[PDB]
Amino acid sequence: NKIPPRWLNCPRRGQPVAGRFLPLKTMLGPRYDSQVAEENRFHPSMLSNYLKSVKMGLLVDLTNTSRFYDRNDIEKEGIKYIKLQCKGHGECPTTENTETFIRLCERFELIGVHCTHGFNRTGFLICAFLVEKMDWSIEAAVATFAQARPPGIYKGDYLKELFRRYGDIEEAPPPPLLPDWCFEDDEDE
Amino acid sequence: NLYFQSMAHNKIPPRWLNCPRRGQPVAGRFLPLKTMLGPRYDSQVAEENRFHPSMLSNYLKSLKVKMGLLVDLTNTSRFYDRNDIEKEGIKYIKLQCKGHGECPTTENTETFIRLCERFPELIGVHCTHGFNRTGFLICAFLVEKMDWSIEAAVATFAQARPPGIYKGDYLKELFRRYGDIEEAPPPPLLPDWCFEDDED
Amino acid sequence: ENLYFQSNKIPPRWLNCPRRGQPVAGRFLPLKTMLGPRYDSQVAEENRFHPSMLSNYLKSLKVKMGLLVDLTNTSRFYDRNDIEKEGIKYIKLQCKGHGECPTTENTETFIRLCERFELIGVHCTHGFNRTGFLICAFLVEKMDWSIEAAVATFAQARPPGIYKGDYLKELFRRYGDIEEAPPPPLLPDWCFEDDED
Amino acid sequence: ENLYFQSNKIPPRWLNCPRRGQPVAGRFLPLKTMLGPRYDSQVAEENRFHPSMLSNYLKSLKVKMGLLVDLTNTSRFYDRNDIEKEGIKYIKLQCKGHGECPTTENTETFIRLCERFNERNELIGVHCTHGFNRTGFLICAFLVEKMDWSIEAAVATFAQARPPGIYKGDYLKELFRRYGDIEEAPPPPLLPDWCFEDDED
Repeated sequence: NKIPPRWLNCPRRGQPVAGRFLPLKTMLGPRYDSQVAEENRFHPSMLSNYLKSVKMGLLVDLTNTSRFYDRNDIEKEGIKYIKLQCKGHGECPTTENTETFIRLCERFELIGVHCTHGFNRTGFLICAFLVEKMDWSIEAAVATFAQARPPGIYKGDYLKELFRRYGDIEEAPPPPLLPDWCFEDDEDE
Repeated sequence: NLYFQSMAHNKIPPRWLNCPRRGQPVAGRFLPLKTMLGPRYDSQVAEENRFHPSMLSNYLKSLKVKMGLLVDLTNTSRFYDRNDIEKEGIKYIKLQCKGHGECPTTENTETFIRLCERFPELIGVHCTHGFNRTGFLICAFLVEKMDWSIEAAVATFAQARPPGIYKGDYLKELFRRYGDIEEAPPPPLLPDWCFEDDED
Repeated sequence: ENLYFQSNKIPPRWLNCPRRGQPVAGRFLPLKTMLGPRYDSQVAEENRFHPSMLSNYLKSLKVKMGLLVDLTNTSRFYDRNDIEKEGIKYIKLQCKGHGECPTTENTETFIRLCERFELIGVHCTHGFNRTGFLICAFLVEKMDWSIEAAVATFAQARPPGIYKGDYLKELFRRYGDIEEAPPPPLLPDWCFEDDED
Repeated sequence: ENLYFQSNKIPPRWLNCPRRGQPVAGRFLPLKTMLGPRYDSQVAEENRFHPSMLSNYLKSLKVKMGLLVDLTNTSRFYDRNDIEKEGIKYIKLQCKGHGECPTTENTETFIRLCERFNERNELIGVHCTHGFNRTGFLICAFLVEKMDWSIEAAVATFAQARPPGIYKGDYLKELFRRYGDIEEAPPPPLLPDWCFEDDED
């Protein structure tokens, strides 16, 4: 019924990551048009235009709702749409979640990945794939995501966890400087 | 007063349902609380989670103590009818602080201190959840007006309203202003209701 | 001191070399050398990269380039004034030749220049190897990046990034452990030449 | 036309390119293009490879070259008469350009040319600019089509005689596609050190 906080000025998509993953924020369908100015719209139809301008074989939806946009409008472009709901309560995606994600992508064309804004859960799962499936260093993975989708993963505990699993936890980068659209404030209307 | 206008796109705030209603009176002077929500939101709030203005004034009558003033630090009038506070003889004042996640400014703090130093009667203070902006302003007052140490003020708020201020930048800023920035505590352990998650 | 206006051939492997990478860490813009209008009879319009193209992109992004560092050993490709007239400081930094990685002196010189500065442009002839190397040295030395992050960031911004294997090894030799150096990527398709053509 | 006597740079990646391979199967001698004395001001004495140098080696072996196949697209590098005056038949075979593998036409042409140097005759010399890719490709096609070698044996034999052999991956792939199984094609070897160029020189 109502649009997510920090979404309106959140950039729509990142660059393709290592020619395999396209990170993006959630699409919002026409049913939200009254709540979103023309210059701030991000309909599924927009995604398919950019792709048409490489084929995205799969879109992975990491959000916990199906109220943002109609999945059919992704599938009617021949894009397999899969939901992958991760552990909640602010937790890092689990060992199960990553195994599910990695096995999912293994069947592959670009792979689209989105959570609400396209940074934290999206970056985490992409970085896990790059390390586990492609033998990247976690340093290259995190940095590559940050370049493709600035500022990249910015949730400190997520960065910490990725280096605990795949590197030395002591080496995790500090949370990056945040862009103007990205801020935490419980009183912001 | 937005409380009496369309509720169509009026959802209750995130993390509010299981957020504790009120802390203990801090130094017998300030009562921190989360925002009240009026009867208009009852269709979205289970009976056991409700916190109407009437609930606060009922608690005050139990304490056998008058609240002289309620300082509302939120940026909206949609949550409850301010008159439900004012009709009880409590002065109601909105104090809108700097946004974009910033610490209350030197202006904000001066405004708060001058408002309160006019008020034995309690002063209520709430933001959305009653921890970060509420705690910051109460701590600044305890230090600037009552000559407390910032260590004492921060710990007192945390005892009265656990976990206290938990926003790390807000803790660091209070120690920058009023102590030694190196002695600032790290953010505290968070209770189950209190978590950050964009997908929840 | 400016051979652009006196009397050659365009550099080899340049025509289909990509013009520019994405801004690296919001600080550096790597590119291949520009070629001025004098070379237009040797370059089809869809392959031209005049200095004006760079400044048209800089106006497009609504971002100012403060400095352009030119790592080539000639002034014949474009008029440096074409850069300087846009308010962009121009400096040539000639690194050690004959295949050598840029020296510590070269990198120290590069870092000194950049400290003054807004994007910083960096080009060699093609904008991959010496360009990549110096950008990566800065990121590690001045911004305390890991070399892994630096090398990978440049590869994402300007794929495949540094593709000389010994440049990659040397950077790891200087800024990490030489054993952790990633292997050289495949030679880019735009490097391809038919030896009988 | 003979551009050797007209107007001018030496080919890139040539100075340190090895002059000649070992004879392949006692039948083919792969080499880089010769450069005539016209180019001596651009080539240090220690790097010179005049036609006369090829002749001196052939005498050193006490063996005759019946035929030299030139796969380059120019006559400017050396005077073909410097070959012919020695009793060696000279033939230009220009293959498809634009990075393409020698075609089915090219290979047929090469095979028919060479099968006369068993039939009416000795080594057959073969050169492109550097003597690895087109040179190797055609030699290997001949070995397979005419001498019934496996493509594995042909490609390995060429790599042994003229290391690292054919080093362009598409050429290797295409030979396995025609004459074996494409999935058995070896990956490209390392780019030879003599190919190294500093782009800022």
